Amino acid sequence: EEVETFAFQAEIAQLMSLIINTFYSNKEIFLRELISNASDALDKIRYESLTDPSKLDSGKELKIDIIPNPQERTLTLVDTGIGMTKADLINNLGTIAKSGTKAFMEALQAGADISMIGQFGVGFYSAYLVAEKVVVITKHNDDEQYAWESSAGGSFTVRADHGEPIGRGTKVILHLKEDQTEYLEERRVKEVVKKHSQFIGYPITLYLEKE
Ligand SMILES: Nc1nc2sc(CNC3CCN(C[C@@](O)(Cn4cncn4)c4ccc(F)cc4F)CC3)cc2n(-c2ccc3c(c2)N(c2ccccc2)CCO3)c1=O
Ligand SMILES: [Cl-]
Ligand SMILES: [Cl-]
Repeated sequence: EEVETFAFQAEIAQLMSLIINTFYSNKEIFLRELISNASDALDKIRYESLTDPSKLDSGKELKIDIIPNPQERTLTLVDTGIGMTKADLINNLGTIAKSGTKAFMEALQAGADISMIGQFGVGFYSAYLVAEKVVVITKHNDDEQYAWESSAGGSFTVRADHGEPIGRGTKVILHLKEDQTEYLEERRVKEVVKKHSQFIGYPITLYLEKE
């Protein structure tokens, strides 16, 4: 329905710019970071479901799917985790992300590298190592389905999403940069998952292209 546009916190915009502009070849770390976030979301619904089993009425299966689409030049990471509320998307996550962004930037000035971003809690933004645009479809039990989108440049949008219901969880859609299409290829995604995400406690299914 109505699209609302918001500015990132200045610190978050600055982090995104650093991610986009810094020469840094080891871009594959984005996948570990997004998988980690998906795992954390799954952990949360699992834990909440032990005191309120009805929280799984929106979907019992706790899983991560990684879906390449070469025709659309997208890599999608779908989880059936807890999902994000409207307040999470617009304000609350970025509020928390300020402190870790500051710590990370400081660590970079003192000699850390970009692969340490997850040690600071702000690994989502590493998506911009490979994506020109990120679309996030999300649904929490206590809210409606939303679509968040950002092509960086200091702004993001949020709108009620009337597309296909996802039930519960989050779908991170990476619109890949032209030179980052290796991350649509079978061997490559498998190699990266095996290297950095081997012990995640939820089934990770790596889909193949149909063509
Ligand atoms: N696949 C996912 N499923 C989920 S479902 C959910 C709610 N569930 C909560 C999530 C955070 N959990 C951890 C934590 O509270 C830890 N913490 C507390 N104090 C300091 N750190 C936290 C909060 C803010 C934050 F930036 C990182 C964090 F790790 C608590 C449960 C968040 C979430 N995320 C996620 C994780 C991360 C993020 C963002 C999103 N951000 C984002 C925002 C808008 C649009 C796109 C992405 C930006 C910052 O990063 C997923 O990708
Ligand atoms: Cl923000
Ligand atoms: Cl819930």
